[PDB]
Amino acid sequence: DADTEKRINVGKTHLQTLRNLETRCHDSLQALVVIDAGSSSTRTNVFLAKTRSCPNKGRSIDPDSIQLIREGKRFTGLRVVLEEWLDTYAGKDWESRPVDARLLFQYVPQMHEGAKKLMQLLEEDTVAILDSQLNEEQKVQVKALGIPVMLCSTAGVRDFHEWYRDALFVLLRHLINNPSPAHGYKFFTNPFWTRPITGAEEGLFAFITLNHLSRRLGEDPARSMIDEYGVKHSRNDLAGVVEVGGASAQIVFPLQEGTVLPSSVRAVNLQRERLLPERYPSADVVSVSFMQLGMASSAGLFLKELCSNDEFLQGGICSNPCLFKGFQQSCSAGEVEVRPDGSASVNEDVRKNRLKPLATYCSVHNPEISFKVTNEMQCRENSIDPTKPLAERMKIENCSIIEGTGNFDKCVSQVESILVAPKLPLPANIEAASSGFESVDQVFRFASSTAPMFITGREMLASIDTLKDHRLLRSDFSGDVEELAEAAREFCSSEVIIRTDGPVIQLPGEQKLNSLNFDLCKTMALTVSLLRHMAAGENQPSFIKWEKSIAGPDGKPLADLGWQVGVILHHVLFTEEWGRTAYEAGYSHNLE
Amino acid sequence: DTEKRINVGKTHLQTLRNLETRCHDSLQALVVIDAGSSSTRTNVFLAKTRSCPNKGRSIDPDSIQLIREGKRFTGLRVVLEEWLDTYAGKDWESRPVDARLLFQYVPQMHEGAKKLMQLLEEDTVAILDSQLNEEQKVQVKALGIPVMLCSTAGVRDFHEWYRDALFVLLRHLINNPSPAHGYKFFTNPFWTRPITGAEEGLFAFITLNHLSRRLGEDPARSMIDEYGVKHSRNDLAGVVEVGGASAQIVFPLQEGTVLPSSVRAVNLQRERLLPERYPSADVVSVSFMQLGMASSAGLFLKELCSNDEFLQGGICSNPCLFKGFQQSCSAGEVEVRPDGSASVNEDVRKNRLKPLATYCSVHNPEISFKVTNEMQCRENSIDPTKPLAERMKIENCSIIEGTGNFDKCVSQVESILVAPKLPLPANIEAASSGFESVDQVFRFASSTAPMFITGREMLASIDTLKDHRLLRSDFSGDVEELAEAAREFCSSEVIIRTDGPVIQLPNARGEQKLNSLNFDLCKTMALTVSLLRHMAAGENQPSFIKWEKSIAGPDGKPLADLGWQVGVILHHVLFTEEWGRTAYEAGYSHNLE
Ligand SMILES: Nc1ncnc2c1ncn2[C@@H]1O[C@H](COP(=O)(O)OP(=O)(O)NP(=O)(O)O)[C@@H](O)[C@H]1O
Ligand SMILES: [Mg+2]
Ligand SMILES: [Mg+2]
Repeated sequence: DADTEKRINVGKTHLQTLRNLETRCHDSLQALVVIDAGSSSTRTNVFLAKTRSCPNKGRSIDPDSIQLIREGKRFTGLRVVLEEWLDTYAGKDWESRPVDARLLFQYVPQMHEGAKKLMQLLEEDTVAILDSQLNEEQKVQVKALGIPVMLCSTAGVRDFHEWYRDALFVLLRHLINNPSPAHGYKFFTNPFWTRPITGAEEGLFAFITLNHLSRRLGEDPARSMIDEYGVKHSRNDLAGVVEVGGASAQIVFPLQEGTVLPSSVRAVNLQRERLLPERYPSADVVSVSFMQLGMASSAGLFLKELCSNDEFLQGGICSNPCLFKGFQQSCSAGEVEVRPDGSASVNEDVRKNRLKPLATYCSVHNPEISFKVTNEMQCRENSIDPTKPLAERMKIENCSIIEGTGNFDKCVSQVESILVAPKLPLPANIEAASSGFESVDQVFRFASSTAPMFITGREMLASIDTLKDHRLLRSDFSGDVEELAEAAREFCSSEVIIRTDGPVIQLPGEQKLNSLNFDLCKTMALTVSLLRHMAAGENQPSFIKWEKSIAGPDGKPLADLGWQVGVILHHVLFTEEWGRTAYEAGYSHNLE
Repeated sequence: DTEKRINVGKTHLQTLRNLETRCHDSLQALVVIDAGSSSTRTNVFLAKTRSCPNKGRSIDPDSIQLIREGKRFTGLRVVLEEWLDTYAGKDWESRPVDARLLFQYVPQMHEGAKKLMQLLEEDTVAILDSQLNEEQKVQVKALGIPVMLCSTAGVRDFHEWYRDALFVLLRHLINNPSPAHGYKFFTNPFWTRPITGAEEGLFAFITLNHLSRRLGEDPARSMIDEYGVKHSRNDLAGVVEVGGASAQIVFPLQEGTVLPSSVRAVNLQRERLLPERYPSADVVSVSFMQLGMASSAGLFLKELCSNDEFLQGGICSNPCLFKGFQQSCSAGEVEVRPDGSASVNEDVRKNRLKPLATYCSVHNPEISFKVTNEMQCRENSIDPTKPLAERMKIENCSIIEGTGNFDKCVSQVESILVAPKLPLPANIEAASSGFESVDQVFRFASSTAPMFITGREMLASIDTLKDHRLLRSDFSGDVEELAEAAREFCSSEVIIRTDGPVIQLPNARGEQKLNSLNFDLCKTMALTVSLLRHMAAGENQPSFIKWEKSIAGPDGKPLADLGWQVGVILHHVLFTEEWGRTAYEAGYSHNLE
């Protein structure tokens, strides 16, 4: 009788288990792809998120479950793809000749083949990442749901003349929407996901990534709070970001208490401008991006302006204060390779020349110069003559060899007058000027916040880490200007000794000289000048932090800092709109 | 010095910037008109509305509080019966009446309903004027007053089209109030409508769980499991409500309690009673006609005094009436006079067997075409062929004498009201949910959910025994503890003293004055025993049985009274988008020319 009544409950549980399955929510794994089509390269970023489907509630993504599985190989940039197409279909050296844009329309199928070659590489790489990281059970869930692809171009093609860029984006979307059926991964896109993103957007998404990963941004009671007047506020202060890329630099910070700004200065409300949903806590954010401020673009422009000044150029010898004592290189903006024998190899290839994007923009044949006098004077003040041919524009006139003086104070003074606070704004910065900021100094002058700042960038971090490693800066570094300027002054004024082990930076410790650290003093001066303006502003940040990636709750980092996670959250957090485009329409939309 | 001076102006802008960005709270009045069996009364409520930028206006469910239940005016049944008395001729209950011919008397029905609506409107305004201050009056008048008039057991069994036609007229009368008072009353066919017995019970369940803080969508009252399903932190409690003409038995089904195919349970979310954001529950809701205080009192006297075991030589021996108590043999209203005598009102309107005898007529299509309903009437001693007066008359009976036997009273309440052979008349709704009678409820469906008893006399049955120290101060709801206490109380003698009739308890326990409310309380005491007997017989037994009048709020003061009133408000207000469209977007402005 005991085992008879026991069997009855087993069958009762059997129905209850089945009844629970049909009423509860079911979690499935989904892959998300963000293709960073930057200045330096075009690379894939494979993410994984947990989807939850509930009866009568549809399917949604858990924002906290969003984690990067791998950032793919660095393939050819969109600028190179478009420039190669113009080299073969508009003739070689089109930069110095007047080109009829109307005639290029007959070469659209040929642009499709150029883009196809790059897209096939990115597709092959994405599949290789998914196949290596996902198990058979995970692969089935990933393949069934479809893979939303978001290809966003940044500073690389931001300044690109005529139609070309926008026409390429129409072709890029068709290539994503038509993937290889062999792999099984259902990649799909739309003009809302795959599109060129603005400098403000690039900065705003980078802000969303930082606050999401650091658990400062959220709509739950753990990260937010509803006051007695029904307004949602975040429990922790929202942090701002400074991202220094290859071609552009972004300065992003939220305004505390809604500080009164001038009419010319334009701040962006995250809810009002549809960046974050209404359920999220509101914030008015200042987001500005500066062209010719990124690692490579600033490096080329600085050499052009410094070696054009009579104070630094004497008898074909340009004295650079941002380069170490004893360092010698050719007078060009071309990529510098520090060879094992101490010598500096300067590649004079047009594609590899750091001035190239600026000299291509600064052309009398580009409608932004021929019709707009303001843009012509912006080029001419930075020594680029738009009338002159491409080679003559990139060439540092009456200069043969660049010698390193190692004076840090003189380097700060020059980074300030050229890059940070110039007379006229740096070329291709109409977006920044329309926000009310002609230059970096104007940012903290007109808009200031008591919100903590996060400095992001390979060289930005390297500048601080190098000084920390040699015991020039404390392990705990709040972001003191004088403390940094004293440490860098002692480091930049150190002799280069060519020894057996190669070129060594001799300090009263020692570090080897390479292609990444040879000009780090320009970035050290940039950090000093940047922190000087932050300390000059009416409102000062609570703390300044230098970070590569944010550590997750388990200890391991969830994702890397940048606009990647921000662009995902910009789409996924709008529950109804995401469900209609990613799940209702889906990959099935592409079917014939 | 000037730093503090510029800060005043900076604060001046911040204060103004906060006002536009923040939410603003305004007071709104809500009206629920209980158009029950016994009477038609207004219930004035007050709620806090919150308007937020881009979020519209919503009501805080927890802010809903009863300010006053108004005067008890004429029931909808009386209004319609008076109209038939004058427009279909007197004694229409015993004659065949052509319903088609009554359509020419619709404007005349409007005047009859207007008279009642003007009284209810005047009373509602009198409550609002006495409780609200000038600042409160402005907010209340500006937002408009949603009115929800719902009919129950009174017109639930009403024959032909008349009831539904009255409701079309009632809504027009609400939508057109006196502009002099300033209160903007408005209604719609979704708010003002006859509510079903299951709905009446379901709303009473929603009221109980809301006030006792068992039902909520917030983390304080609810919890989300690892599979995204919202469960309530505390067990949802069931309710037993005993009105004038009907009794409701409501309880939620705990766990995977498998029910038969014939038995119909209602899921609150699926049947659009509560929003999806609220925790789900499968609820058994059943209402029984002829079980309410007034209707059950009449039916019991008819069935008991028709049985040869209780009727001898014109003297009906009632076990539910005290020893020495004497009254005339009729279901009419009993008034206990100061000289110990029982005055029985022989007026047709005041007779408690009238609604049952009016339904049990061969001229009513529910009897003439449906043989099943005729046999339901005949088994309860009502002959549908006989005239109205002959139906209400207890044949071959002159005087009702009180025997005071509690065990015999329980046995009779059981066979007549609780578990009869055929279902009690006008109970098609109950039978369609799978319950022909009260005994069948706990036999087919049982729950481990705590039960709450509601009804003036149901509470009085417990309180009287508690007062005489027959029942403990702390009473969990033990069946045999109650039966022992009531048996000693019901066996009590009635002594006609200089002060009046007194209930003399045996073994010199105590004494209390006999009145028109407690003379037949032993029938209700037996009803409570029989009801608890079936609850204890069921597969699943409630955790505790509680007897409550009203639920005490967080401040200690009670927010509102128990019943279907708060439940019907929450049924509409909790659907944020739908409520905002009907109450605020359309509003009283919809009524404008
Ligand atoms: N003023 C009163 N307040 C409360 N109960 C009363 C009052 N007057 C009479 N009663 C008693 O309570 C019963 C009516 O209760 P009530 O709550 O008004 O239900 P109802 O609306 O008339 N019936 P129903 O149509 O089924 O909803 C009467 O039969 C009396 O026993
Ligand atoms: Mg970038
Ligand atoms: Mg009622």
